[PDB]
Amino acid sequence: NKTGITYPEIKLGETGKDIKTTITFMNNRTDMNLDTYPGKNWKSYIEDFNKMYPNITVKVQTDSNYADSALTRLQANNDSWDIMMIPAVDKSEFSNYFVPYGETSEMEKVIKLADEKAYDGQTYGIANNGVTAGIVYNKKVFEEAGIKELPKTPEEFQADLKLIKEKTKAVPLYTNFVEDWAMGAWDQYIAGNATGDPKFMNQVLPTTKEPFKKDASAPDTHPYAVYKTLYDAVANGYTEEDYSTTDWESSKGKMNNGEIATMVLGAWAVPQMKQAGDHPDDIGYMPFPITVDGKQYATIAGDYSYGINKNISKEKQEASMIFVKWMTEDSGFAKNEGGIPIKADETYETFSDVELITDAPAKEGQEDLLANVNSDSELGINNGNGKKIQDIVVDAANRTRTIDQIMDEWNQKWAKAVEDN
Ligand SMILES: OC[C@H]1O[C@@H](O[C@H]2[C@H](O)[C@H](O)[C@H](O[C@H]3[C@H](O)[C@H](O)[C@H](O)O[C@@H]3CO)O[C@@H]2CO)[C@@H](O)[C@@H](O)[C@@H]1O
Ligand SMILES: [Zn+2]
Ligand SMILES: [Zn+2]
Ligand SMILES: [Zn+2]
Ligand SMILES: [Zn+2]
Ligand SMILES: [Zn+2]
Ligand SMILES: [Zn+2]
Ligand SMILES: [Zn+2]
Ligand SMILES: [Zn+2]
Ligand SMILES: [Zn+2]
Repeated sequence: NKTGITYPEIKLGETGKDIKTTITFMNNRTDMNLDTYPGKNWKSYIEDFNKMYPNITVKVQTDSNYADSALTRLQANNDSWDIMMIPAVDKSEFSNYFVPYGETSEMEKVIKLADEKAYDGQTYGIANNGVTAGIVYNKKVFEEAGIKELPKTPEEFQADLKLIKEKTKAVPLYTNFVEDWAMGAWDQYIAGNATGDPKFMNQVLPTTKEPFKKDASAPDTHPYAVYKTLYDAVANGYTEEDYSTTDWESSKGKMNNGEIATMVLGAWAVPQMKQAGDHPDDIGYMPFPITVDGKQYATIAGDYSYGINKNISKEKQEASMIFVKWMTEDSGFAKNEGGIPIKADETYETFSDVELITDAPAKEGQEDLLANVNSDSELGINNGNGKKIQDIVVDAANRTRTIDQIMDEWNQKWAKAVEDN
């Protein structure tokens, strides 16, 4: 764990000014690890970081398959890395792997989302950026299609997709099927966004046996409504022609240039689309098309969080925590990359009527319930089991199963796991 120098105590520019080492920072931003990156690349951020700390050297390592490779590395339990973006590992294991930045109580004072990546009152991960759950869209394609107001319900959304399919040349909704994480992203919409309830994720979901079934009183809400949105898009012919060959890098330029109308991704994705071509002002961001009793909701959550390897020397832990502190407070990464800065001190107009909510903690003694039901059901809700979402695309496309049948398969597995825990 930490060496007696806590994240709130770091005097930026003062502390650790005497250290001379190299630290290794693993992250998912392969694009930023190139000199071609359209915006501010890693070299630049570290160029600026060294203006203030010339003798802390930072080796940036990036992997396209980040979730699996970071987890494998994490499980190897060595000192081959100093910082990584934290992969899909249960919070109860953070103590095994990561250095605590400090008591959550105190991190709250200095950072947003202090209890997102935390256990037993200590905060082990700091979000690199706060991201809102919405949809990236091409405004020009929408006009071309004669869409006037943005869709707020699943039926409105499919009607708009159909307009795009019939009156434009753009793929209405591009799944990015081959990217496991892009499919896993649909789970970022099923709790706050689909229910308006900040307690859904950590309380209602893991105490509900069959949460994926159609909500009978409000059938256009709740997780079913999200997953059906994907199913219907694929099955009605509103997605790419060949899901098996989607290409994520290509799709940026394609949406910039009007060849794609929508992609269901978090707000981090907007500037990446904007810089992919000459048509940045054509990219917008809209709320996900669910309305709950007259209001729309969008969950704010962390993008990848920084984690510090607990196996490294006291000296390397410190320089790591300093580079985090700097990235957080002085780099300006989070804006530049299209989200909410995490240092604790007005977004798209399309969201001005959206209630922004964040998941609340479980009740006392139930903090580990979701992770345990998730593990036993093997559904991996909001982990990066993109696999079950890939399953939706495949079966909607080959028409072998209805969404009701898919959701019932998940419920049976979830319901066993709920009773078991
Ligand atoms: O579900 C985990 C985590 O996902 C975050 O979003 C990530 C993606 O999961 C993915 O790693 C994505 O990587 C891109 C990168 O943005 C760039 O496009 C590069 O060219 O290609 C890689 C993929 O190879 O980056 C985003 C943003 O970090 C985000 O949704 C979190 O809230 C979530 O917990
Ligand atoms: Zn994999
Ligand atoms: Zn895959
Ligand atoms: Zn109901
Ligand atoms: Zn009401
Ligand atoms: Zn168990
Ligand atoms: Zn199947
Ligand atoms: Zn199955
Ligand atoms: Zn029971
Ligand atoms: Zn029980």
